[PDB]
Amino acid sequence: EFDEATVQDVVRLAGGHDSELRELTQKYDPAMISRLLVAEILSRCPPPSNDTPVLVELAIVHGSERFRHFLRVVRDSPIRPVGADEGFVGMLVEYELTELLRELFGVTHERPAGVRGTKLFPYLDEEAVEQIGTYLLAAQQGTEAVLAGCGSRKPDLSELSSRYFTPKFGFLHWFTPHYDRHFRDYRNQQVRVLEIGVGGYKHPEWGGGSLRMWKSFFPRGQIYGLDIMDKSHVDELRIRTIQGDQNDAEFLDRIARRYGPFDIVIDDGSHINAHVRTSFAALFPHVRPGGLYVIEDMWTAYWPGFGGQADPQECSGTSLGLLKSLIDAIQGYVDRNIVGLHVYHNVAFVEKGRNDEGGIPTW
Amino acid sequence: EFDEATVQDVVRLAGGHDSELRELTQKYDPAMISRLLVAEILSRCPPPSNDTPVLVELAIVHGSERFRHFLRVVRDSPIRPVGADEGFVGMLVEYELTELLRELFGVTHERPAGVRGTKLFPYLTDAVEQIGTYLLAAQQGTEAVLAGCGSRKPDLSELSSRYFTPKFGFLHWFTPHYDRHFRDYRNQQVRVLEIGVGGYKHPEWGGGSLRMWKSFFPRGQIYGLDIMDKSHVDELRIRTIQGDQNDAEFLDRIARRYGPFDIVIDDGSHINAHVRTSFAALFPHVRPGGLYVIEDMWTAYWPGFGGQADPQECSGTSLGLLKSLIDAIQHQELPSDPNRSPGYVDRNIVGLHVYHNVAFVEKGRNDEGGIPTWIPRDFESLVQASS
Amino acid sequence: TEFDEATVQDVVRLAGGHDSELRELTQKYDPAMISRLLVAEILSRCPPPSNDTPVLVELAIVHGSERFRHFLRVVRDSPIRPVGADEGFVGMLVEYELTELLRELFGVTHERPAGVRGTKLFPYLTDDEEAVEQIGTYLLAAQQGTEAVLAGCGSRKPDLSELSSRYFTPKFGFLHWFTPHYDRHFRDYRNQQVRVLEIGVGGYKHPEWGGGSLRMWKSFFPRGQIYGLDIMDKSHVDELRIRTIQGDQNDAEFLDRIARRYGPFDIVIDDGSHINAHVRTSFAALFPHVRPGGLYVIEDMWTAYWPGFGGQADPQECSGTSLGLLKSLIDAIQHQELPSDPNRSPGYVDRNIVGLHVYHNVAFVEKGRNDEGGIPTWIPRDFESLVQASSGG
Amino acid sequence: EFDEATVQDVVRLAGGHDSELRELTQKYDPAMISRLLVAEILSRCPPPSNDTPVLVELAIVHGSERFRHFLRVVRDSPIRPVGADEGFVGMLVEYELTELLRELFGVTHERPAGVRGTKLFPYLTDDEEAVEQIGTYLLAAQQGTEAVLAGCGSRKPDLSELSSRYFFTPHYDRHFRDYRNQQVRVLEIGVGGGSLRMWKSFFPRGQIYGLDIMDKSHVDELRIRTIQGDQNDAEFLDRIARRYGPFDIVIDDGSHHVRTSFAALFPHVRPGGLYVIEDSGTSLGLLKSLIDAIQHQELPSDPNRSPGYVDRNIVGLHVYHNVAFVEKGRNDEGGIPTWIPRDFESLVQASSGG
Ligand SMILES: Nc1ncnc2c1ncn2[C@@H]1O[C@H](CSCC[C@H](N)C(=O)O)[C@@H](O)[C@H]1O
Ligand SMILES: Nc1ncnc2c1ncn2[C@@H]1O[C@H](CSCC[C@H](N)C(=O)O)[C@@H](O)[C@H]1O
Ligand SMILES: Nc1ncnc2c1ncn2[C@@H]1O[C@H](CSCC[C@H](N)C(=O)O)[C@@H](O)[C@H]1O
Ligand SMILES: [Mg+2]
Ligand SMILES: [Mg+2]
Ligand SMILES: [Mg+2]
Repeated sequence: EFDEATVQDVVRLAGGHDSELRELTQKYDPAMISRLLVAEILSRCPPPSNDTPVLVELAIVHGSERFRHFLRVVRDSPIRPVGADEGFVGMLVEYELTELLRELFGVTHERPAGVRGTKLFPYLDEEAVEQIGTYLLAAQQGTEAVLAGCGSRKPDLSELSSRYFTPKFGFLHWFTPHYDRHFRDYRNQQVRVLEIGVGGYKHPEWGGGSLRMWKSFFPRGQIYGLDIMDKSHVDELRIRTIQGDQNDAEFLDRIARRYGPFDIVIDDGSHINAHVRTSFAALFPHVRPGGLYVIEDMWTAYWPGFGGQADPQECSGTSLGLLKSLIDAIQGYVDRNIVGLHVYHNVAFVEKGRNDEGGIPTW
Repeated sequence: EFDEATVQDVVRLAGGHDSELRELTQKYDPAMISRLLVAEILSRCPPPSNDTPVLVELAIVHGSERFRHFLRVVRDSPIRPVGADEGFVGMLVEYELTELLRELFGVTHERPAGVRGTKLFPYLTDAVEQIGTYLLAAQQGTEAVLAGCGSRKPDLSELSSRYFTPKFGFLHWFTPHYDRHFRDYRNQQVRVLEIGVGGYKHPEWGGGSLRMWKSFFPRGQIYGLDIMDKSHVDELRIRTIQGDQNDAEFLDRIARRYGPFDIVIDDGSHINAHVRTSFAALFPHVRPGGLYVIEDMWTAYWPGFGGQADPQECSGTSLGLLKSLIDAIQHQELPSDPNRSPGYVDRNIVGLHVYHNVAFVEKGRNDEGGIPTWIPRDFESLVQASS
Repeated sequence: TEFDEATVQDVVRLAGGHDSELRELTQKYDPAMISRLLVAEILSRCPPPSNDTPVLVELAIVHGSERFRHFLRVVRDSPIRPVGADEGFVGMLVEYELTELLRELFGVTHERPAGVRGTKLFPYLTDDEEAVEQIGTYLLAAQQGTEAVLAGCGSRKPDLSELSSRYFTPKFGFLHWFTPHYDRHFRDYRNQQVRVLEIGVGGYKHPEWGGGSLRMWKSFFPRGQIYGLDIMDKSHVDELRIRTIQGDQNDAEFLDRIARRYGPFDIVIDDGSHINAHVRTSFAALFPHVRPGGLYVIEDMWTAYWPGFGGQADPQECSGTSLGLLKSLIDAIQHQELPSDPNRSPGYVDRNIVGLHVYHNVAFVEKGRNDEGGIPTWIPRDFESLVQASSGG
Repeated sequence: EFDEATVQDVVRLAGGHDSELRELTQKYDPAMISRLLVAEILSRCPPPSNDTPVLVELAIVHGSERFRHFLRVVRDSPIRPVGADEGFVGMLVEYELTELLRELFGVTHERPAGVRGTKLFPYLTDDEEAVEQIGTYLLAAQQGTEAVLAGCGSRKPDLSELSSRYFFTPHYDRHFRDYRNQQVRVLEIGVGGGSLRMWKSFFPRGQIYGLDIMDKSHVDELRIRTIQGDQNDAEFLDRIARRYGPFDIVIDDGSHHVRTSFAALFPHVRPGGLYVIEDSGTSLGLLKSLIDAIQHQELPSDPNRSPGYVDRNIVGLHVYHNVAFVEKGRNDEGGIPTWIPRDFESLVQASSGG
């Protein structure tokens, strides 16, 4: 329900100083921004762990206005807003709108206190005693889950991998600690991230796990997912899917001009060797200086059914032949703009930037 | 179970270089060390999220020996060892003994790969229906076990929920302050004393915060003091001690036995006199560069805890102590006096951090020197001297 | 001089954005003027050179078809300054895209070990008989000169203690040992477009001395604006990102005026008169103008023990001292734990302090919403009752 | 001057808790330890900036013992021990012996205060004659103390500054800095011994080894041992690696062989360590093959072929301009399972649910 350009503008202004936050809250309706922040919060919350269901009241305040959201918190259900009559309110959490903007989407130092207000058992007589023993722990656990969603603490990619049912870590692959190392320093930037391959293939429901992972990892980011199949059902706040073929260089240049430039591009697509090579040539020019191009699953370089060759020395048309040529380049556009190559099992990271430093007179 | 002196020695040696790791494995029976590491791993694992129970085989290798442990992993149950046949084995995880020691108890950089070997569905003969049933569960179960085989910093706020301790989420909001002050100690072989194990007179309750410090400090030894017997809490790297925090003689005995402490935390009776007695007796047993923490100063204002409703009538309160520490930090700035001489606390405090219901005191040599004589002692004279 | 304050701040704001903001910037402003602004910043940012032999480092700032060339004369004991192309031996050519230099100096960015610039050693050296002797003469000087210039072209965190000895301030080394505390408390703000107000510019009555600490904060906060308040005139200290203000720190109405004009502040430092009344007046007047999550800093609380600054020799008679203030802030932090009273109303400070850090001669006060809630009435208010209510039988 | 085995033991013990620090100081003469710590300090000190020559007295206390060292600190001159009457004492710095051990060689958090005592102008008496010196020795005593206290800790240095001081580096910093609190063993092949001093400075708890064909025993100092021999003799390389290793880091300068030293020395890099190749067509070929080594578990199964040592032991490769970093570790994650299809269309069908 939120305009993408608007969300991007809110995130841009949130990263600013007091004048930008003020500009933000005058440019847009506060009620609308509050709804946007709650939608963000609900996606950021970890899974609840309390057995007894509780409500956490989230009050967002701007000037004279008070926007109240009653959140149902119980294990095995995602946190959702419900009516005030639908359960026991264990906690009231109050935020100033601009403070919540800073905590969610700002460029901020860590703030261990003073970001909000809290009032325990806010509407609590007869049962006064009995109510404590039933909801005390559940309210502690419910509140912790909501407050976790109200900030920008760095999550654990390996855990997100299990949570969003993506195979980046835990069975087939062990990519996430490499992703963490290469990606974590970008987290306060308003990144644009493009992943080739949303997941689920031709099945009408599956896919998007890795997109949800990047959204969670990059609190200020916009995530784009390209897939040959329609993935419109995956789209949500800060996640856009695009339908098209990674093997169409012209089309890639087109979407890169509309949505770029990209801080990060990830290839987890078809895994056809020619596709990997086409996508790189087409998209590497659209990676920002200081940005990254990632290729997953180079294993197909050894398999003819993906356009590979079993003989590792026959690498001329494979993803590994590309990586090998990137080594030559480091020591054409690509040649002039690569400063680093990181290779791990089934994943490689390419660092973009002018390869122009340390020049000497050849004589 | 496992002898405390031995556990501490293992951790000491595991923090060294190759020669220390070799000394370790030659000094102790490899089989015993493996059981120790598995006990540690069991407490270290996060709660699993897989609905279908799986086994993760952990194989620990040393020389020609191979120690096999089968861990049952399922949501809502603690991870536990079982026999080989007591489930479907979704993953084989293999460690060299010395590598697992480094990963659990070592002083080590982050290692994103190469610390172990993995074999998915290790005993599956090619198997179809088994994929549908177990792939996701194997992935999630392995993820939980592997988290327990490393030293990744946990979230104290989350641990508070998990271990049922009031440090964060309802009554209190301490954990982010603890994180800031404590996280830089995590690669040290810390000794942590908390006064107040929890549960009071209840026969089973308590120890949540001790379990929390154990998780946070992968190389630490945790001690918990309580007036009530808390022997049921004791586990690897956690010892409870029965005694009275208001008994200075006893505190000194246990400090000599188990100290010196890098960290002391008072979360005890919250009687103002007790807080002051414990601080005076235990502050000398805090290491230089260490911390003394006082929780729940709220009782300063409450007579039923020895406090006073008037914040100015603070001479016997925990806040009165904290206020006096400010003067202690500044003590070298007092005008010259041949009669007066600085006390132990004066000479040994270099920082005070006060937050709502929690305060951190930095132990260290307070000997920077006061403002020299030649700097004028009135405003006007200072202005004319600096021009 | 040429660089309007609102312009500098706008440049810094846009530099912190993504590609669309960097493009917006270079379209909003003349690329040549921006390039001049960046060079002015770079000259202030460079460390002292160590090379004995003077070299030229050519900094070329490229934007589209335009190439803005600056020849920087670099030598030990002299401030790096622009000279003519022919006024030395060019040891190194350093080349930046305009938008890339903007990101590096004023942006919010991850560490980039490579790929931010191009360099060419001895760019104009002709293959001659003199060339061999010229390489012997200039090789070391070229690398040392380049190091000094490259350090000024980035936002790498400086050592605070080093900046103390460089700009001649007593924050560390002899009288005081403040810098490691300042580093601990200030380093997490370095990404932000901070506004920092320091009361007490330095130099006192002397018409030349002072500004040392202000230059220290400018260097430490790459994206910041620094304000210095002093009763005396300090107009000579003013430079890019540093403004001085003339006035009394003990005049509350004036403080509220300047805070409304230049605030709100992420950080306020009191290093002024050290008069006990002045510290108290300033805190009450300026604390409301510290941003939530910001810091109020008090230096030199040693004068609290001395009548000549309105202090008292007896530490117990602290009602009017800076130490008395710090003591009361502990109660302010704890105020929600007070027994309820209909007539008592929590004050502004009560509601807005969330932390206090006290070190020898320096204290840091954390501004934020103090509204965690006090211990509920239904928690027993005596130890024996607590034991009973917590033992479940 | 100081026995190598002893230095390593001191460093090992200093990295422990209280019981190790006490064991250290009861195992060795405190006077000797003090002299070792001073030697270390002098090598860690940055170049002084003060024009006026001043003395900094470093006093090291252990029980009844008090070891007093007067250090002349002047611009354009290295800091050295002198007598008390060889200048003006502008500052007395005092450390507990165990505290100095921790600060220099310990595994410790950053401690912004309370690690020492300091007394400015510790011997200046009277008032009328004192004013004269205060004006001339104030600025110098601040700059002189700064330089000494800088050498008294384990703060990370700037490799770029070190590279000029001892007559590219940002990549070294990236990959090396996480090792700094470990008692590392670093071997550099190809040795003036400027770069060995750089690594000594960068790794405060480290032992550095430099191999060269020339005799470079004049480069040897605390925590730096040079080794003479042939780097093309693979047996020799294996021999010295067993003797002095295993190595957390090996640095191989290929410009002045690389395949030979890599094959011989890679097995002696610790798991989780680094093999570094600086600079040339034979170097590049090796780097490219290391990609296949990383990916070796993805090869189609072959009974006649079995993975080599390198295949099983490389887990990462980082290539930059003129330098590459190879990560040693167990490469045993498992290849893609047989039951995953080996052509695109079959893969699409098998993971589309219907
Ligand atoms: N030629 C092509 N162009 C674009 N997408 C393609 C393609 N061929 C296959 N794909 C898509 O690439 C996806 C590979 S699976 C991606 C997995 C996902 N990144 C995750 O981690 O969960 C499939 O969904 C498939 O539909
Ligand atoms: N005089 C005394 N000496 C030691 N412990 C005491 C004491 N009086 C009370 N206690 C103990 O202090 C504890 C307070 S509750 C401690 C809670 C625990 N730290 C947690 O965070 O979960 C109770 O277990 C009580 O038995
Ligand atoms: N009432 C008042 N209001 C504002 N400034 C005052 C003042 N009384 C004194 N000052 C100024 O405060 C300064 C104290 S010295 C400041 C030192 C400087 N902050 C540094 O660290 O380098 C003097 O320059 C003096 O002119
Ligand atoms: Mg993949
Ligand atoms: Mg408590
Ligand atoms: Mg001062």
